[PDB]
Amino acid sequence: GPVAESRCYTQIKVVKFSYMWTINNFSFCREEMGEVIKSSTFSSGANDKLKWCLRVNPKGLDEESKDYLSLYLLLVSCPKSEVRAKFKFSILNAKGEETKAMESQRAYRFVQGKDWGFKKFIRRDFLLDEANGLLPDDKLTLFCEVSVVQDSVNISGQNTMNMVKVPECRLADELGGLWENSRFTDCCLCVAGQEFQAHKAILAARSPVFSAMFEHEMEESKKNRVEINDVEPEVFKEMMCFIYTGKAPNLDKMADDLLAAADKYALERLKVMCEDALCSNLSVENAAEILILADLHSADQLKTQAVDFINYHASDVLETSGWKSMVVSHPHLVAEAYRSLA
Amino acid sequence: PVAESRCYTQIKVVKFSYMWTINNFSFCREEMGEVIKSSTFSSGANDKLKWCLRVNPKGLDEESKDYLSLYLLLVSCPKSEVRAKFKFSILNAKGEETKAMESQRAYRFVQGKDWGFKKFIRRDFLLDEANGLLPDDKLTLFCEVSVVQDSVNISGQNTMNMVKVPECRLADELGGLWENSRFTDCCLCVAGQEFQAHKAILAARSPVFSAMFEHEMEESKKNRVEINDVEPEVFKEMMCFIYTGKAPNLDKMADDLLAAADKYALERLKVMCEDALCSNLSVENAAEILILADLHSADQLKTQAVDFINYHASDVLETSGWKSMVVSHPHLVAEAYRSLASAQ
Amino acid sequence: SSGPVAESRCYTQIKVVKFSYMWTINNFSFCREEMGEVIKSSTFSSGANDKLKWCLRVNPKGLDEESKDYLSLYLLLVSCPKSEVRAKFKFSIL
Amino acid sequence: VDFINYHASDVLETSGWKSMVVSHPHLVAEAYRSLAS
Repeated sequence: GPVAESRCYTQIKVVKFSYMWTINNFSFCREEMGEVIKSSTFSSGANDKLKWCLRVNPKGLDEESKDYLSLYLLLVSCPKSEVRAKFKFSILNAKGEETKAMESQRAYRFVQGKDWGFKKFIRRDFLLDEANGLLPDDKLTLFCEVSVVQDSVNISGQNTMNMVKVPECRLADELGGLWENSRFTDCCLCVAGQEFQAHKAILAARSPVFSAMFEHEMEESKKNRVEINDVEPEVFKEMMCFIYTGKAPNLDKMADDLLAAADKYALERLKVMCEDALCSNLSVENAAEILILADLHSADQLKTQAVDFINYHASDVLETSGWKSMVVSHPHLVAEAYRSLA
Repeated sequence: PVAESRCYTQIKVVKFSYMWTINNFSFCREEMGEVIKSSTFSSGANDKLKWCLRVNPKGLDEESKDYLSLYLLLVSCPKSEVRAKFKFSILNAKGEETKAMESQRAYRFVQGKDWGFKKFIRRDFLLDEANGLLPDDKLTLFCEVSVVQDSVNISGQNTMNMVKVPECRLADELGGLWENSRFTDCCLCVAGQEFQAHKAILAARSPVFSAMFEHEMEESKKNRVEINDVEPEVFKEMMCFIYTGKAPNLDKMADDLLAAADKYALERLKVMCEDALCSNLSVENAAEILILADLHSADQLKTQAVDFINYHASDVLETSGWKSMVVSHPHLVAEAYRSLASAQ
Repeated sequence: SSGPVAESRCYTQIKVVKFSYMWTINNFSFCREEMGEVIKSSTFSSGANDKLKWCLRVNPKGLDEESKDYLSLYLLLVSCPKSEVRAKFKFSIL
Repeated sequence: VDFINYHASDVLETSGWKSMVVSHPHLVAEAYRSLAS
């Protein structure tokens, strides 16, 4: 009989706030299918750093909602946690009365960026009728009543943890103190003539290839000077403030060469997040470039995801000149993708 | 009126475990529901969310008088819910799980809430020497948890693909300079014994050390310094915190590691040690913990110890520790009297 | 002169922060506080905001002669930042 | 002791209370016991 009970009486902590959104001249939106008009971010006040926003598509979506208005709640930001809220939508008529009130049957789970809403919230034709009084002076006033269930436990039998307020994992900030001040390094690198100073311990620790050049045949004769003459310095600076601080801010802007740098020195972890970054920038017009880069440098996750994307979207990739050039010059990449599609 | 998401959600499942042994189980002798709790264990990545395990040696009440109830209790979290799923098993002498017991669905946790299995196993059947579940009368239990986070596809074009980042092992790589010892630069010394360690990480992570290395030492004696104020069995833990960024063997030896940390201003280890002492508070030694927390300039520990003494002045007053703190350290007593006066 | 009802110009919308607190009186038959003597709880708070701090309060034998043989339970607001709360409450015995 | 229990708000600043803290601990402890309880 596998079961599990709590031994603590079920207690709940509900925070029930609301929000009133007014849209001026709603019938002037140019009302194109798939459009979105997001509200300004709102919060209860006791939110605990948690921001919502409604979202209206004045024309519906796909097929069944073409003559409907869809209203979705959206959790814009939250401190990396799941939120369990109970939302209600309604429209205030000219007489200040809730008319189209329909709630959410149970509490629905929200996480940052996830939007819960009701498709076909209201018939657009009925909404625009002037006999209903729903648009006084063509002004749509939406009303939302959120209810953030939290399911806390609060008992008198001691507070155990009480107030901890422990510091967050700031192990990057201290590491980031060895680089700008540069704090008396030991060995000198070189990126195509320019001069940079950097250590040996962290490099050897986080990149085995660095350890194999530095320990083998150089520590006796050429210990001070090595020339890394194959990468541009503008991305080497990002590479060795990733090796040091453990995060790369300016990665998604220039992720094309960070993959090359990471795979050259076999930093597998840096290779995988960079592959993730490239995979998120996939498009039909450049899926060939991402796949070729993922094949030349022996990537696997990016290769698999690019092959799957091209398999799904072979309808229009075939027309692009990049695909024809790679097909004419390097046949063997086409054969495994063809085999996968088989 | 059924809401729909119109988005793609990744069902992320973070999994971890913590093997745990209780010493001399057959002689614990805590009956009628008296709990025997463990020491808090984190979930590897994200140490701001600490778990724990709980046991009742004899199942309370008449219905479970013969079994051994088992429970998993969350201790701290950043005011949010977790959705763990847990499995309990016993490792025999060979280390193979025998009495596996499964949870059929993900359970929802919050700070202080404890889910687990009542009537987990019969103690008499487990005490049977034929089964061999007690080598050296030890009781080893393995707890396997699986936290479900359910992130939503990283907002971007298309929807997403699968397999996210594999939780980069930054901490261990930083640590990897100590056990293998990986060609250091300067030589320490702990009461004659020889240790090897770097300078960059020390200066980065401990301001008192940073002020030590540059002023008057880097010119003449840069290689060698002799440290004659701490014992090596805890020096190993400080110098597996500075490198690996976490202290496993913390709740056992938190008494002198606080003194060492406050001497060299290691704030983060100081606060975790303060949490460890605060969770080990008892009436028989609150005076000693308060004396250590004032001498070594702890703040949170003085506040929590004074509050604990305010609640439990019924029996703390009888303890010899209270007489010692009254005779030897008056101004802490005066500060406690102001804490009570502010509360009263 | 005159003075009818004052308008608000805004729609009426309210917040409700509903939490709970479970309080256990161990060995309640041995507490033995006589007539008119209180037993105050430990300070508790909501969680949304800790500005407001509450604490229950029992008189094991009811105060005043009307409540001679009754349990009198009260909710008390220990500390607030110089402002007036409008809380609702309900007690019950498990 | 009762007077100090009611009026511990301002006695703490006075030099006399500090004199008892440095010189007579057990009186401070007894006052604490009375205010507790």
